[PDB]
Amino acid sequence: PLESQYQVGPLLGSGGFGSVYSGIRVSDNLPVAIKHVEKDRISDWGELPNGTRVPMEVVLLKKVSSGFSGVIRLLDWFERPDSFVLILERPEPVQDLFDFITERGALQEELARSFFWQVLEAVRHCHNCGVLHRDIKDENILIDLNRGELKLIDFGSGALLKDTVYTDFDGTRVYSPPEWIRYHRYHGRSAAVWSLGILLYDMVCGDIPFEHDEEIIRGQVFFRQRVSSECQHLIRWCLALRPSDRPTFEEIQNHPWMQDVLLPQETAEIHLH
Ligand SMILES: O=C(Nc1c[nH]c2ncc(-c3ccccc3F)cc12)c1cnn2ccc(NC[C@H]3CCNC[C@@H]3F)nc12
Repeated sequence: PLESQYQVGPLLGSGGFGSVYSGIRVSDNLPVAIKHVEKDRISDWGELPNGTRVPMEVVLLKKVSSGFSGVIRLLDWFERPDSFVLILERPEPVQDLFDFITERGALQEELARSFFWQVLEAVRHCHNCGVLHRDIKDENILIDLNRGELKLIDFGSGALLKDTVYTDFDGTRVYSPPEWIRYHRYHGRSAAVWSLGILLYDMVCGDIPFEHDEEIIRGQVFFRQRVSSECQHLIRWCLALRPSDRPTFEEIQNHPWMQDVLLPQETAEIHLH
C-alpha cells in the first residue's frame, strides 16, 4: 500500500470536498478513481462494523457497494495521517450527466426516460441499503458511454436513511426542497423525489427550473423547451410544494411517461454510439 498497489494518473476533478485522480490497479490493470479527503474537512463521521472511526461517506459507500452497477462501487480504502483515500470504480469511456447535457442540449424524451429510470433504480437501491444520497444531480451521475449505464457518485453529503426529520443539509441548494428553504426540515424520501423532479426537468429542458430561494418556494414550473404533457405532469408532481403531495418511487415508475423504457444497451446503440 498504497502507491505500490495503484499507479496514479491525472487529476480528474477537485473541490473542498476532495481531490480525485484517475488510477490503474497494478495487477489488473483495472481502471479506478482515487479520491483523497482531508480529515479536517470531514463533517460527519460513522462507525465501521469492526468498530472504527471513519468518514460517513465510507460507511454509506460500503452499505451500497454490493454489485448492483447503478452506483460506483468502493473497492478499497485507506487511512493516512491527515486523510482518507478511497479507491472507486472507473468506467471508461465515461462522461458525467452535466457535461453530457451541456454538449447535447436538452435530451430527447426517450433518452431522458432511459436515464431517469436508471437513476430511480439506483436511488431505490440506496434506500434499500439504508442509505440516503442527499445530493442527486447531473454532476453526480456518470454515464458508461459504451454500455449506456448510469452510475451514482459522491455520497459525501449523504446520511443513513431514517423515517424522522432531517434538520441538516449540505447538498446542492438549487436541488433542495421548499420545506428545507422555509423550515430547515425535510424527510428523506420526499426530499429525494423533489431533487429527482429537478433532475428530470434539467434533462428535458437543458437547465434547472429554479435559481433563487423564492422561485423554489413559489414552486411554479415554467418550461423553456418543448416537453410532452405526460413528462410535464410527472415533473410537476415531483415538484409538488407539499412533501406529502409528491409521488412515491412506485408511483413515479408507474407513471404513463415512464412506460416502455429502453434497456441500457439499446440506449447506448440508439443515442450514444
Ligand atoms: O466517486 C467519485 N468519482 C468517481 C468515481 N469513479 C469515477 N470515474 C470517472 C470520473 C470522471 C468524472 C469526470 C471526468 C472524467 C472522469 F474520469 C469520476 C469518478 C466521487 C465521489 N465524490 N466525488 C466528488 C468529486 C468528484 N469529482 C469528479 C467530478 C469531475 C467533474 N464532473 C463531476 C465529477 F463528479 N468525484 C467524486
